[PDB]
Amino acid sequence: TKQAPGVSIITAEDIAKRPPSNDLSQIIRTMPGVNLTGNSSSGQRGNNRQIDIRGMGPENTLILVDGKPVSSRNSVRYGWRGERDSRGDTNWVPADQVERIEVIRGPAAARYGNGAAGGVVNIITKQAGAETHGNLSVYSNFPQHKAEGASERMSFGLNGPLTENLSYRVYGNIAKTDSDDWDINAGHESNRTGKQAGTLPAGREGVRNKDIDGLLSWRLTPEQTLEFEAGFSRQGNIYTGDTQNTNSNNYVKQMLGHETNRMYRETYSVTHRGEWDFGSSLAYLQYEKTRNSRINEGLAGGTEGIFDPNNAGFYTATLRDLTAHGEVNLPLHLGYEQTLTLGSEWTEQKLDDPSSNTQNTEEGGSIPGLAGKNRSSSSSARIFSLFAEDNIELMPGTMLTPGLRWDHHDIVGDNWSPSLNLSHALTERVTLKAGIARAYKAPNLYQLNPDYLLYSAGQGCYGQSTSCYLRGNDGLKAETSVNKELGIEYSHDGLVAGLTYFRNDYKNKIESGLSPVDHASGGKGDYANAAIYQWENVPKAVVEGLEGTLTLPLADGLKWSNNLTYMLQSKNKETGDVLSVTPRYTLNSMLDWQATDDLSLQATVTWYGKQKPKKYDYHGDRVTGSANDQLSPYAIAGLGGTYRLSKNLSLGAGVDNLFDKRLFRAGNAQGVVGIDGAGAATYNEPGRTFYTSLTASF
Ligand SMILES: O=C(N[C@H]1COC(=O)[C@@H](NC(=O)c2cccc(O)c2O)COC(=O)[C@@H](NC(=O)c2cccc(O)c2O)COC1=O)c1cccc(O)c1O
Ligand SMILES: [Fe+3]
Repeated sequence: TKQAPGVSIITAEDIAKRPPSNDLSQIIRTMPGVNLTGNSSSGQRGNNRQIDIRGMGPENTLILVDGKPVSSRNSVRYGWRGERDSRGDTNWVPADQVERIEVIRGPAAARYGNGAAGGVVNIITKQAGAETHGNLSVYSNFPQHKAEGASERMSFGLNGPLTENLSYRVYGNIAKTDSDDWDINAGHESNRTGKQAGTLPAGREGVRNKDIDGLLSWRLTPEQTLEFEAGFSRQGNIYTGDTQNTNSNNYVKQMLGHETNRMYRETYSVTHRGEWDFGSSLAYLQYEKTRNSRINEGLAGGTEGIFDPNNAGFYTATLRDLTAHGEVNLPLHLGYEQTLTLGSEWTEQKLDDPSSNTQNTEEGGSIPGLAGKNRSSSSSARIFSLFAEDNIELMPGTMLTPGLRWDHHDIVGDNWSPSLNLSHALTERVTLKAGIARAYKAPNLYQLNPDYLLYSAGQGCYGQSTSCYLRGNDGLKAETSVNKELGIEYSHDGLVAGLTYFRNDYKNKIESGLSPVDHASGGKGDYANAAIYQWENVPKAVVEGLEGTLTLPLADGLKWSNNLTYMLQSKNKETGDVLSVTPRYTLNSMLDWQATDDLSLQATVTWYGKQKPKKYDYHGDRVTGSANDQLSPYAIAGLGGTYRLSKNLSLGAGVDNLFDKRLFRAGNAQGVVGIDGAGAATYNEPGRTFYTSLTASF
């Protein structure tokens, strides 16, 4: 099946029948347990939603490509409210060159370590065969409303041998998603008066992609395989007015329709793969270098995350990420039949950010231990990791899998992430799964850095209206989560029915602090001697919910599939406010008709449950008026087909959002001075959209 308890596979065939515009988040998000959310509840950068597993937020969703981490979003400033001006890390690999996507949720994911507390998404690429194969894929959509940005996508692939013991695979992608019109939210915006009269919450950012990958596989012996690959990708945006607080100035307007951020992502990887009688061996070296070039933004209050007109022009943040991994796999014949895996991991994150550490102390007064100008640009962390998995068969059908992961973070210290996963054949048709693990989150290099300094004159300060600083804190503990899950699945002759309960107990969630630790000295007028908050560890939080799947073969030619997410609870146990904003539930429903040998037809519906905003503003006080707005449940329906013209040529065509259900970003969730809040109404849902596709392959 494509759905076991805790796990989902998306195949190449699935990608082709529900083609994504551009980014894979579109299809990844239809798996059980998966939402498309921001990281916290501000609604800041709310059209920049990313993959969330079990409401643990997208910082706790680890993206791999062929088992190798993507860290590129770690190059974008992490803001006061736990959001980056980032589109996330699911748009580096082009849809049509993906063989399959693996989603691993909760206790089964903890064994991957740092940032898998929600889960792992592993995007797997198509590889060389015994012969040469290749493809040319093109997709083009056509929105009903011209405001909304159309998408165009062209990707090739080409793989095969060179010698009897040398293989290669290459691909390249060129794609563009046009931005929404600067004015798409006009007449839908929250009430904006005084200085902020005229301001707009923005529609979806556009992006231009250029992806090129080369791989050489070398199997110099029957038992021994050696892979070298390099990756070059480039995303440039099309700016449509997006700003942290939905405030505007003249620089912002100058940049409507222009590239204001570019990400270059370069990966080189060496991978050796061993298979001999004693068992299996795998080790890799990845060097990921990300250049995040964007227009300077301010770091104070309502100037946080708007283009700074006094310091016009681009800066470039640089992320050098180094990953090396070793594992072996030992069949053991013992008093119980089992398979043992032993592994080290080593990672280094260097971050050079020439912008984020430039907030100065002239207004709020100076901060003992923090230089007011020319602070370091530099951050780094090394994690060393050892782990073993023991995959024990107690009696045929049953598996017990205990694993220990230990990590040395060179700042935060030692972490112990133990795990245990049971699966039980009760019947040849019914399987019970239970799992309890403690997953791991190392603080990000922004949270961790005492040189990283934000300021507010009050409006953003917890439990007061006075000026305050927020400061990085190298004293922070790692976030840990005891991810529990209990689940049952019936499977027999493509009849699949399964339901999982999950509870993640969340300890030391890192977040802008609630109490001043200190007070600065000096500065100007009423703002002088500002309060100092740090990034704190929140003692306790909880997420809880249900994952369901049901697959019925109506007839031979015809398959009815459903995936269900239901979010029971999401609670910061300190403040009692929500962690994420998700829909209460999500049901994805596909009907797949194999109408002919050659013609396949697809109907889909997605139902989103109610969405409620945060109860408390940045002060910790209760929000009022349009800050309380909720989004009603709504559904999006679609038809598509694929008509195979030959072994060499297939055509696709369809319609997303048949009944043109549309939603509009009204702004951020809470009121500020002159900008009423928009509650849960923080993103744009696109309208009816026709799409066509063509795939030629040998
Ligand atoms: O969303 C926030 N602002 C809005 C709304 O804020 C306002 O409209 C005013 N604002 C306050 O009255 C305020 C009264 C008491 C305390 C304030 O902080 C006020 O801002 C004026 O500030 C501004 O116009 C700008 N602002 C600064 O230049 C600033 C410079 C340095 C330091 C600042 O604090 C600044 O605001 C932009 O502010 C905005 O657009 C916002 C969020 C998070 C934290 C904030 O502080 C925000 O203000
Ligand atoms: Fe302010």
